[PDB]
Amino acid sequence: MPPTRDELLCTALNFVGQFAKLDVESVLSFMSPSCTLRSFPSSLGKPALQTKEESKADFQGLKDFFYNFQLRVKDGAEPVIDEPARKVVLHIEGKGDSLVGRFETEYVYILQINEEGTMVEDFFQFADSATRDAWGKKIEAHFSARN
Amino acid sequence: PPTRDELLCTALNFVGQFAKLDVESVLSFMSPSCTLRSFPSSLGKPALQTKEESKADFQGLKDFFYNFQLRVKDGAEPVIDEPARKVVLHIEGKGDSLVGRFETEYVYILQINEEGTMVEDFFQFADSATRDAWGKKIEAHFSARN
Repeated sequence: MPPTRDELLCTALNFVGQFAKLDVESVLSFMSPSCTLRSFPSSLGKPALQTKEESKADFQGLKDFFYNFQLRVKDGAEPVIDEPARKVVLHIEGKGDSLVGRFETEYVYILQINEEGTMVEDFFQFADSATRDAWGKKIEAHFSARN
Repeated sequence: PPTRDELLCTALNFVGQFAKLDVESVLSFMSPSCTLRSFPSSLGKPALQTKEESKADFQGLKDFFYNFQLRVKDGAEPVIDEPARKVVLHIEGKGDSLVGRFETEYVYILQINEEGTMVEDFFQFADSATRDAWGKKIEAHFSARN
């Protein structure tokens, strides 16, 4: 039996809740081995697509640079669920206290769940590049100063 | 209720109106109650605005672009919540503008009315990367200005 609307939302929001653990592996453990990570908007030289293996560095950085961090569905933003496709669309806010101060960003996640309803097999994110890139610059200036 | 493909056709036709750069063709496929929700917050736009307030930004679009095209980005399957009458699309926008060649992209989430004919909620999440005076991203620092 295919996942129900409720089962799809459960797996998607369990995936989203793993980011706050800042432990690298809890997020990765909700991605199937063949999971495609897609990261938008497109930018020159940046790959749109990543393997699960390639994305582990990203979760390593979350751990290393944040005292705390949480992803949450924006209040009032009802999930959009394509039950046939096993897809959950979420308007997400990420907020945390980092090495270089407060970080508050947002995203659209589109999560495709596997047939079993247990893992994310396609992880689309559309990032708020203004805040992401600004924080990235602060991280670079911080490490450049530590030397 | 509106069908999957029925919601899809209405959504894609709404996206198709933007190239007209005439302000009114887009508004005419929105409902009088239709709201426009613009994200991310970093771009400084209201999280909520009226159809009337939005006519200003469509007039901006007309004045900014000589030509403009909105398309579903290649290979981006639409995401359709049939009971909610919502269509999620990954959109690319390209055109010749006052400051030159300009390209951007969005996620649209379009809620269609019960008749399956017009847009009742227009959610967009735009590319917020900083651009230089000619609309180019930092990675394009050395490319020709087109």
